[PDB]
Amino acid sequence: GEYPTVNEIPVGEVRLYQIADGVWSHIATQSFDGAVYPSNGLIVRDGDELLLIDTAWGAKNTAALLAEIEKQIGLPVTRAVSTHFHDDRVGGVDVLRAAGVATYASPSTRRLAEAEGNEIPTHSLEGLSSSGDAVRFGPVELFYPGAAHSTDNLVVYVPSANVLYGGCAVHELSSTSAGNVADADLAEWPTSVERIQKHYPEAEVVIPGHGLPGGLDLLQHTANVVKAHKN
Ligand SMILES: C[C@H](c1ccc[nH]c1=O)c1cccc2c(-c3ccc(CS(C)(=O)=O)c(F)c3)c(C(=O)O)[nH]c12
Ligand SMILES: [Zn+2]
Ligand SMILES: [Zn+2]
Repeated sequence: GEYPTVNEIPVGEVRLYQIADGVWSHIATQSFDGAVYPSNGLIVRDGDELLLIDTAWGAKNTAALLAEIEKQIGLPVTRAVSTHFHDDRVGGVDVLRAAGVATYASPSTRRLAEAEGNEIPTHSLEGLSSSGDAVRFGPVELFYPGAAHSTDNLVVYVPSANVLYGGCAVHELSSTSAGNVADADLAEWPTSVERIQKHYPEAEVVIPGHGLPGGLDLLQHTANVVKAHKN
């Protein structure tokens, strides 16, 4: 019994998984174009409050996420950051905002969500527009590694726990293919992974946007699957 997998989660429920003291991932499943996929997000203790990273991919899933957090953890989710503009990151922002959660994303993510017709986080995160940029946000550091899975993708580091949340710029070890690359920059993705590797060499856990956490090997693995895809 370990990390919850796609066939173990019916669409509509949410699981929480303890990563480190004060750090959990959240896992839910959603259908898209006629197939079912898991996806991850993060929850980080922020004093006596919680910071949420990414929705649970859908309105119902995200309402279930809030209910699961309340049951299991019982501290208020005050703020959320979405790490890029796709529905597995922002779908559910309307639920969060109606629940009083202040929602944030980079201006790039906000513009791309608006243009695509996805739900739009409220507040812009400045200081992240150039590759290599980093800012603090509560108990995490936000890092813009460059264009990869999407042009706006952000990664999240929890310094107290050495947890690197790569989001969809990072793939799980069991992958051989590169996921949904419709909005990817395949020319820049390897360079962006190299920036992550250089910036977070002490990460002890690496969490992908979809699938199982592991160690630092997920970074080079991601560069390899991107190469396999390109060719
Ligand atoms: C919502 C989002 C999306 C919407 C619109 C444009 N673009 C998008 O991405 C989306 C919808 C449906 C599927 C995905 C996968 C994905 C697919 C396959 C695998 C297994 S694998 C690594 O073995 O290929 C995976 F891990 C993730 C990913 C990802 O790659 O982030 N995003 C997905
Ligand atoms: Zn995506
Ligand atoms: Zn994704």
